[PDB]
Amino acid sequence: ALCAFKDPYQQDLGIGESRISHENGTILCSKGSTCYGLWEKSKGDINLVKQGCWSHIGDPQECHYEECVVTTTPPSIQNGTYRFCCCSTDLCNVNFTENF
Repeated sequence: ALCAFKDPYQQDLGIGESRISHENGTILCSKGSTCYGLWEKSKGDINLVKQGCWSHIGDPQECHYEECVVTTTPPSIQNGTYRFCCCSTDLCNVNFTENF
């Protein structure tokens, strides 16, 4: 999938650089690779932390949510500040939807 991309530490070594548009904020993951997004929230300031490629076909924990949904499961159920989701379709990780 094509995924939303954010990683402030990527530019140093250039990991995945040929697949990233820094201008448009995307990363082309392989076909069969899913996306993730991670946000942190406080009062109620929602900050985007990272976005990018998550799991690939055959990996131990495949993601089969089409949309980026946050459930009452870790990390949120341990610390209410994180919002993590993974999702399988193109650009699905642009934003998150709480499903509590």
